[PDB]
Amino acid sequence: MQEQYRPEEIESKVQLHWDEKRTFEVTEDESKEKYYCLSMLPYPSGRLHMGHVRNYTIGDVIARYQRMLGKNVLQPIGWDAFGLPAEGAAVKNNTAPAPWTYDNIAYMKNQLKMLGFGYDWSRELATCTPEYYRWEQKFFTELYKKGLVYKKTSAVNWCPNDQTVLANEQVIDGCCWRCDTKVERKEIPQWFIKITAYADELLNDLDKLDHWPDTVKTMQRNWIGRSEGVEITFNVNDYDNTLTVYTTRPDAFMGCTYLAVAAGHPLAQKAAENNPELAAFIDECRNTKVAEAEMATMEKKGVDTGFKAVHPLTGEEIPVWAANFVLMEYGTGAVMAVPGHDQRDYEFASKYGLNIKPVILAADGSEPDLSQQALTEKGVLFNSGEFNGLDHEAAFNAIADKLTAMGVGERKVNYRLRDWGVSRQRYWGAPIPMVTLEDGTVMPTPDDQLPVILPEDVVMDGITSPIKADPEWAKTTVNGMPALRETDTFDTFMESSWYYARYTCPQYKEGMLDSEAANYWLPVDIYIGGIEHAIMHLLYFRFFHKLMRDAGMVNSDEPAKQLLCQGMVLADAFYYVGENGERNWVSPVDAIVERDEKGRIVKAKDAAGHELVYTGMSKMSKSKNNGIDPQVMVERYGADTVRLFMMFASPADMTLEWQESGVEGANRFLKRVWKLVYEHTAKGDVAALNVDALTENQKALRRDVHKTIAKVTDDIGRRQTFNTAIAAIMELMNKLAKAPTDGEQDRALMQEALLAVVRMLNPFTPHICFTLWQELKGEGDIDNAPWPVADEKAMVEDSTLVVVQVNGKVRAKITVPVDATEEQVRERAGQEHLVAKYLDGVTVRKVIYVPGKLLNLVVG
RNA sequence: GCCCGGAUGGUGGAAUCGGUAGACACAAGGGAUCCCUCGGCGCGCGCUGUGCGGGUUCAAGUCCCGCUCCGGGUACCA
Ligand SMILES: CC(C)C[C@H](N)C(=O)NS(=O)(=O)OC[C@H]1O[C@@H](n2cnc3c(N)ncnc32)[C@H](O)[C@@H]1O
Ligand SMILES: CC(C)C[C@H](N)C(=O)N[C@@H]1[C@H](O)[C@@H](CO)O[C@H]1n1cnc2c(N)ncnc21
Ligand SMILES: [Zn+2]
Repeated sequence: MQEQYRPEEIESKVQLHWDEKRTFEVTEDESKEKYYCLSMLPYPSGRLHMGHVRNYTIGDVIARYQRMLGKNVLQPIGWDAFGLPAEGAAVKNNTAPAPWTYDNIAYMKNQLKMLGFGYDWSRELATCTPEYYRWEQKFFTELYKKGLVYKKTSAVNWCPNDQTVLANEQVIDGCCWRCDTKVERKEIPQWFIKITAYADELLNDLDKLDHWPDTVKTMQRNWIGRSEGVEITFNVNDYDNTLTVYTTRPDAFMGCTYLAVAAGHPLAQKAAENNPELAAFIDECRNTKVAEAEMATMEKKGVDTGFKAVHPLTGEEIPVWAANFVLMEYGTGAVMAVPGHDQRDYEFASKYGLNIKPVILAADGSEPDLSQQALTEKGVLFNSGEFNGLDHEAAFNAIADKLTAMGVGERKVNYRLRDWGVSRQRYWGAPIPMVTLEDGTVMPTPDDQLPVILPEDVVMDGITSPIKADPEWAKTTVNGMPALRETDTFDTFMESSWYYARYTCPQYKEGMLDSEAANYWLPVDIYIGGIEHAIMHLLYFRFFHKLMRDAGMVNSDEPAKQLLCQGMVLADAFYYVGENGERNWVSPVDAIVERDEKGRIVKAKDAAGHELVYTGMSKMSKSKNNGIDPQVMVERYGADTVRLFMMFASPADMTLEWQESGVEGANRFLKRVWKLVYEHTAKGDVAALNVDALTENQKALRRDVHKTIAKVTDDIGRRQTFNTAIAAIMELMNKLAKAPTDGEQDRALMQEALLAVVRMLNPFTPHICFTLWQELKGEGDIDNAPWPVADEKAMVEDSTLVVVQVNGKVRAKITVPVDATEEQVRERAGQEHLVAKYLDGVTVRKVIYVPGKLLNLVVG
């Protein structure tokens, strides 16, 4: 051990020890108690960023902590390799997406090894390899034969000049990011998986997930959006078909003055042949991007179709209107608009001058004033024929039962949740195992012809996929006849839905899962990911677990016991307009900035000489080009210093605006720990610690040692507040510096403390603590060492602080015995001059007393 | 727009069940790697202070109602 702390010599040497000895390689050991510490696998974009390092340090801190308790901890790492950014990068850099991805896997693997995350590298997966995606292709064909898969048409962003399907990210300002030509909706046939079949199970089992956070669970409820209502069919005068609409408020059905309809609905298509104005409005609605954000933000417009739907109860002819705000996907592509008691319909009715009929009385029991706004609340009915006087309960059921008796309506459970559309029409993805025969019949790819291997070695023009462009690739022979297999590929969420299960048996050749191995590890004890994946991924992840359960693969109903959704790591994001309107995103490192007096950014110029558009703070990513590479800080300060800084700066769940300020405290702290152990070990081996033969300062120091162990254990294990745990050890270390190491009992006590501190820091800074553990003559490696347990008799308090208050303001503070009555606390508090100052010439009205904590005195 | 969260000294943050506001660090100034000072306004004291406006309470950063700004998701970014 040198006097100076030099990471570059220590860290890589300890990293080699873990690889050669295979410290974090684990098997299904029935003797040890199991623990699955899963962190969400990354997309190999190129470099790591401080978002990644936060996620994986949190996981590694938990994984090393649970090992030291004495459990067989599985912390796996893999690569969610398929994706869009590979194709964009491959075309620009003149490569194929496969070798580009494998380079980025190789680079980031070495960056993860540098950071020293104790992963099981024998279980390493890559989702782009056919050894992985063969099983999901086999799984997909089974789901089709169960009837959970079905084909239907779906809206897609389509640049008509290129003849290519764009993503939501690839559209910007309602325009194509490559070329100058506007995007439009194209209805295209695609494969869907019935996630709505498991909607009630996904909704109900949130109540059993008590160790998941209410933030994530509440978002998933609202996303699913279960809804009990009524379907109501209408007749339309000069129109051969009928219009069904969904509604949760059939009580207000008598106030339905019109019917709003979506743009692509066949009634609007039929009306637009004759009507020239509606033809212009439908073609305007083609420009509407496939996104709910842009749908609600844009102005609510509409056109009268010409048709008149007959209202079943009243018998009145009401106008059917085409409108943008009505979604095609939710409901049935049409609604019963009650503008009197719906703020969205009120504005539509007031704009285009439609009738606003009131049918619900206000809470006072009177006719509501609908001059400024609609009455959204529920109440008694009026001006509603036979249904007058009924409250919401009776009004709902009476009109439902009437419409059920008439045979023009029925009760139905609806979900906001749509089915999982898995068809993508890009190259870099697992191909869908479906075959179109020469017959015309569509059936699954046979088991002998699985997997449908995606050819890695290809050349991409950028417009069209090579497997689509080449006519030879699609050819096959099924059931003794020519056939064309599906050139569309899976959604990338498909691969990341079941990877957690595959980690348990990743080299299992004989099936999708080795259930003996899977049921040992599963379910997952802690799942560490970003808050971004609260809904989309986690809902698929849960859904896919339930499918594997229903195929007899896994025991549990839920995949993960505990969820730790960490907050995003934010960074500044800049860009400039290119010559062909191309958004070239510039990094914060390259941006030259002039700031505001408050703190905000005002001007922004890149190194070359372009006026940068400052978008704002946003999540670190390859897309916005705002990720900060840890490699620079790791080289300078060391992985331990970077790792400690990430955990110390902010609590896991809260978001973090990134800045390097604060690292120097983490660096200096680790030098102080190194220094104190150097000074301690230099004096030689210590005496055996006599517990009941210490001074009061030694007893108080030992109290703080075991109290820190109690706090650090609680803060990590129960709370996951790592910032408070690391701060608690800094307090103890600051106290241990001032402690005099003269006598043998002082050094005996300094041994116990330093053994505890090095073990408590180990999950955060494992490289430095591996070295310090050996230097203190600890048994074996620190990785396998037992986690320190706090002694109850050491933490005993004889006295306690009591804060004296006068009208809720602190005037004095006093030390009192723990078993002291309220009379003794008042008499003791009265002796303080600042307390006696505000009690002269006034009557004590009330005396509140929190036992051994606080004493307020209300004064008159 | 809708759903979910956040805002505390120059800066990141602490206060775990309504009960000492600013632990622990950074940056800054001053002294000799170590020590001192450090929310604001006028002292070994007094008032005030947790984005903004009301309310409940003996007591609110914490609970309630109404805003402002900022982030995440919004179904083809992963
Ligand atoms: C299961 C699967 C669908 C996961 C998917 N393959 C994936 O997300 N891959 S990844 O490379 O983008 O990220 C890996 C982990 O890191 C988190 N993360 C990402 N960006 C940030 C950020 N700016 N700040 C904080 N965390 C971030 C992210 O949530 C995830 O847990
Ligand atoms: C008195 C009000 C509530 C009547 C309103 N015109 C309506 O029927 N709203 C529908 C349902 O009450 C509710 C179901 O959650 O959402 C409305 N709705 C149904 N389908 C759609 C759709 N496709 N687009 C927009 N809103 C819709
Ligand atoms: Zn284009």
